[PDB]
Amino acid sequence: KTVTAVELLVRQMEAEGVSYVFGIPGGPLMPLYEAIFSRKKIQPILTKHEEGAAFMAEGYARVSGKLGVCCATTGPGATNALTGIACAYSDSTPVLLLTAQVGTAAFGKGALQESTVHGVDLVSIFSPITKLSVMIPTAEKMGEMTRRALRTAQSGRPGPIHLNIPADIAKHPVPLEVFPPMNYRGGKPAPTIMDVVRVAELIFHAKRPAILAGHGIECAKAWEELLDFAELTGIPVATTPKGKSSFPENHALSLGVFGFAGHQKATDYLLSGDVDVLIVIGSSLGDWQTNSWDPRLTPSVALIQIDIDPMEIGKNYPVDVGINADASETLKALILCIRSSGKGIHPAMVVEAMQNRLPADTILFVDNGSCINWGVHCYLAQTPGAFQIGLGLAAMGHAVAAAIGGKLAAPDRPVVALVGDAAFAMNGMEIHTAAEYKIPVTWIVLNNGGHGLVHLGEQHQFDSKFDISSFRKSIDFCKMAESLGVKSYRAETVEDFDAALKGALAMNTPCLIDVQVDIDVLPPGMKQRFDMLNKSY
Amino acid sequence: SSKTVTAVELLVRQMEAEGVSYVFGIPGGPLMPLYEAIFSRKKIQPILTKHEEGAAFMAEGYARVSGKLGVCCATTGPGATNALTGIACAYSDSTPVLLLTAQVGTAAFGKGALQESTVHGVDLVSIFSPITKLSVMIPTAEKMGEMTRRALRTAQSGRPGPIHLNIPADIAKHPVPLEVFPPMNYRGGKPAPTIMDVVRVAELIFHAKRPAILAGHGIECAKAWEELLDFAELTGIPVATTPKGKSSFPENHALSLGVFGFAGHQKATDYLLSGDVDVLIVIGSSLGDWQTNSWDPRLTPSVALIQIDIDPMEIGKNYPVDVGINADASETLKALILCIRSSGKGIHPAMVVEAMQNRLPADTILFVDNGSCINWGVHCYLAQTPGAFQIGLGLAAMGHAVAAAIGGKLAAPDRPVVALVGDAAFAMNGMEIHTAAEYKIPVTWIVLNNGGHGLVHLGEQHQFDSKFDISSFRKSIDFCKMAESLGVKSYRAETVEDFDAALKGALAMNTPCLIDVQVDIDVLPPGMKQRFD
Ligand SMILES: Nc1ncnc2c1ncn2[C@@H]1O[C@H](COP(=O)(O)OP(=O)(O)O)[C@@H](O)[C@H]1O
Ligand SMILES: Nc1ncnc2c1ncn2[C@@H]1O[C@H](COP(=O)(O)OP(=O)(O)O)[C@@H](O)[C@H]1O
Ligand SMILES: Cc1ncc(C[n+]2csc(CCOP(=O)(O)OP(=O)(O)O)c2C)c(N)n1
Ligand SMILES: Cc1ncc(C[n+]2csc(CCOP(=O)(O)OP(=O)(O)O)c2C)c(N)n1
Ligand SMILES: O=C(O)C(=O)Cc1ccc(O)cc1
Ligand SMILES: O=C(O)C(=O)Cc1ccc(O)cc1
Ligand SMILES: [Mg+2]
Ligand SMILES: [Mg+2]
Repeated sequence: KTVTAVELLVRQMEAEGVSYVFGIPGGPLMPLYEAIFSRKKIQPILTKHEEGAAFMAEGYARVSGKLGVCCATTGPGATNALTGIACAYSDSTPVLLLTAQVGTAAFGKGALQESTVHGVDLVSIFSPITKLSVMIPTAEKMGEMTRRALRTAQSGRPGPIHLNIPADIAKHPVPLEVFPPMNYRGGKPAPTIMDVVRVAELIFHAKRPAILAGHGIECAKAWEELLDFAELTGIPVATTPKGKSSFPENHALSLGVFGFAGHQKATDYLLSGDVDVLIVIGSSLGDWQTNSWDPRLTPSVALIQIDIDPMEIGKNYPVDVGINADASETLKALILCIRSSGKGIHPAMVVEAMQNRLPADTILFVDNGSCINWGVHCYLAQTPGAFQIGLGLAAMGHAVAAAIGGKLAAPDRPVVALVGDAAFAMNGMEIHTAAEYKIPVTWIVLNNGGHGLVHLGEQHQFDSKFDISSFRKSIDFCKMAESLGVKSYRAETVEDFDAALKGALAMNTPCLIDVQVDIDVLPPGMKQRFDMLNKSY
Repeated sequence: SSKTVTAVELLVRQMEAEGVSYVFGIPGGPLMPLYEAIFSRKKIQPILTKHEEGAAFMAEGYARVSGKLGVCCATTGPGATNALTGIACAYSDSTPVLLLTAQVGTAAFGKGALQESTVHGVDLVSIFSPITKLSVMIPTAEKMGEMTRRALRTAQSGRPGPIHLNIPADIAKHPVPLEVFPPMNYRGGKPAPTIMDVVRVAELIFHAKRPAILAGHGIECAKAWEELLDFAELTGIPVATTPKGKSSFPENHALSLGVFGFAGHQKATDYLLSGDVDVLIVIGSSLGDWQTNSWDPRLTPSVALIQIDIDPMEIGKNYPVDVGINADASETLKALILCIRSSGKGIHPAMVVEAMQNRLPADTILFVDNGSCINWGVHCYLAQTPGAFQIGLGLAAMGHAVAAAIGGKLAAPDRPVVALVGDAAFAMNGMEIHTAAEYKIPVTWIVLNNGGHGLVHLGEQHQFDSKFDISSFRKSIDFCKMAESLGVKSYRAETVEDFDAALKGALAMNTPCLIDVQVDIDVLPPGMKQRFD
């Protein structure tokens, strides 16, 4: 039994549990769509921009805990996706990007949108921000290369893949051989028994232990192991900003967010100098995770760092126990050992009204801009994985589009995106996509008529000497939503906002809420933060 | 002991000496010192766009219309990666565009800096290396001047192309000696043909029984329009253009064969593929797919193929040459003229284009996006004015013209600028019309609204027997309401009378305007039928 190479690719994605392929067609890509529509299993989602498709696949992957897939044509289709894939790379999200390539017979002749070394070399452009970027050389190799891509994306530190597919091989016949995922990728690494024993001993004798949980908790699906571990030991848990929702913030052991826009309670605990044993789980300990590598984060007695990526361990802080292992496998081992032992509207008011009306199981997507500060600082995240923020690359527009992918991954749950107006101008056209497929997402646009953080930067770092941040005329997002077939509310009082949010939650359609916001409002942690840029200059 | 300026102010001053007038982009923390220097100097004006891709497109459109360097800027990480498609288009169209990007401070390298853009994070220099002539990080403030001059010389020498300069945020404000140079001091002139090649070409022309010229986009790059015209008139040799080279030759001229290749004209096809052309002169064309009807062997002439190109790597690539001239097209045409003289010897889209032809002033610059608008514009619009037809066909990126048109208007503020674009392309970059509203840049967008991806829809019918639809929107976008949302006046046109009145209204306005034209998605555009094969 034979199938086209591209159908084999689609069938192998089927066995990984892939449900959607986000993208925009093109001539050389049409065999992929022909295969998808023939199989009636994976559903294609047409987006407005391939960057939006990459964002959506990234949002789908993070919420589903599965592989996200997007596709793009030769040349400018693929290059349009790059920012989204770079975000996936920075956030360790498994996203597979399928791109088309011209036929082999046209290499080096000036083919339309030629995407080889002789034209626009997509394989090379994507190499720095993917775990693997490769062109399928022959139809016979489609199988091996697809399994390689799927194994690479989801093994070790997860990350995106770029697979480039020449249009002439795509429909060549190949043996129909699909494998279950267990047969072509391996399991997760665990800690050694001696490392488990040594950590348990450090915990038993510690007089002021603490946990810093990062985004690796989501990557590892380690939420309930982390919660059980903390309750079993009494150890309080802080999270990184991106790590928000790894631990329930209404829990008695929750310190809140440590770092940028974080909570005084976490800062006091971890920088006091009193913590003797600090356990870092799944954080790369970059700038915003550490208040620019504050030396006071160093504990008194031992720093324990657990990471699946051995290159992150001991990078910025010397470690006393450095565990290279999956976070959930490490926490399980620790639990077992310890147990068997026996031993306009102010944005803060906006967030507050959201907290009072949003169901507990709401998945909140937050963009990049002042909404980082307001969401990270002012929103209480009780549900595991329910706070979705892209802080690895912090690309404007990420949350605007990724929330659509998130809703497709969790159709039973409310999905809300908190975004700025300039971010919405970058990728807000995608709400037309939500309208087209009736994907109920609510966008809350903090409409401050320009680039808030930039505006505040001009005031605090540049003496208000110039303005490259304020629009001379704010965008009317309700009219824009109307033009794209999405219901809208304008909110200028918190009462109007609450009525809009309550209408939007009930409606079963996409909806947009245009919130009037003062561009001069100083968001939490921003004041304390400008100095790093000043220090940099 | 001489006066010093910040490294970033040196960069601005050196750009001033190249005649740069605008910098298109979006600010970011690490990029702020560049904006401080620009506003300090009060000469180059910054243009805040909606998306960094829009900034790269506008720089490309500005460069192509001005004949000068276009400049855009983006912050670390995702600001820069958002510009990439526009820079890739400049690379494919041989357009000199300088992209300035920020980098984190060097003290943070390898530590997980915010939007870290090094080998340890998102490696901008590597990402951009394939689609720039030069991609480089300024290592030290002291190197700012040499690296900036190197970028400007690289962008505008040989075959023009884009440049990526990455600037660490700490370097940007370090003092450097105030050393600025005129462009002639750090880049050279253009290459000319040898006397022997000129004489051989003149001889081949004198003896040819059916000569022909195929003029490509290199004519615009070389600013060679008058020399081409005078050469054609002196010799009586008819001129076809490539699709992208459209407007390199006046199409109302008795010697014009029109466009050869994709969406081209039968008169050109008959003339060049008949088999009777004995001497073919190719000037500034890469002879890619659409330029040659997929490398049709019949294009080969009977007696001699003469190819003139500034890039030696293009000569003889797809067709064997008899005279391969590595030189600038303008210097080559001037030498040939001198030698020969001294010798002594909904609405149907065709009705939309027709109505445009009947109303656009003669000096209008027409930007055409990528989609079925390619076929309608290349085939049905008669371009009489040198360089007034702007289509990005090197990469043919959807949305290119939507944003590029704004750059073109800043480059030619006294001429009418009109963009012919599809609805899906406008969904991709149409937010930039807000930039035109903010800066009061009068461009007219003509959106061919057929409710989805027309070319893809036609490919489904003609190549996949209509087995699936991944092209038709369930609901059309309302571009009048969208334009209104962005503060741009708009018209909806369902009859050619509505369209004519709307175009007349847009032209008189002198503010930006959008015309939302109802178009049938089933219409087969010219030359598409002969394609899909
Ligand atoms: N399954 C896993 N188990 C443990 N650590 C992981 C796992 N998956 C990813 N990681 C690690 O988690 C870290 C996440 O870092 P990052 O995305 O910067 O988040 P944060 O902002 O919370 O530091 C990376 O060091 C990565 O190696
Ligand atoms: N000043 C110049 N003189 C001659 N040729 C040039 C000049 N500038 C660029 N070129 C050449 O013109 C060609 C343009 O090719 P391309 O952009 O593919 O347009 P077309 O679609 O008309 O072939 C390239 O071969 C390039 O080397
Ligand atoms: C693609 C991209 N370009 C630029 C930046 C730099 N940047 C960070 S915040 C900001 C302003 C965001 O404005 P808006 O979305 O309106 O948010 P606000 O700060 O006004 O709430 C910019 C440009 C970025 N993060 N991503
Ligand atoms: C960025 C990008 N993505 C995809 C393509 C492939 N492509 C070529 S034409 C086309 C459809 C264009 O639709 P629209 O702008 O509405 O024009 P129409 O064909 O309907 O007139 C697409 C997707 C492209 N050229 N550029
Ligand atoms: O954090 C960043 O890099 C931003 O993009 C926001 C910003 C912009 C300008 C400033 O002067 C300070 C901060
Ligand atoms: O020309 C291209 O490559 C396109 O992207 C438009 C297109 C899309 C699908 C087809 O089946 C044929 C043409
Ligand atoms: Mg804003
Ligand atoms: Mg269309």
